[PDB]
Amino acid sequence: AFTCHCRRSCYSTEYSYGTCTVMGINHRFCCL
Ligand SMILES: [Cl-]
Ligand SMILES: [Cl-]
Repeated sequence: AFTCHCRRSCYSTEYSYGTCTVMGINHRFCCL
């Protein structure tokens, strides 16, 4: 499986896969 998190900045081990809107705020959708 793959796991993704909405983050303001992806970790170095994660791939930035599009935008996630959190509480109205633009975040990255960070997957690994
Ligand atoms: Cl897995
Ligand atoms: Cl799986």
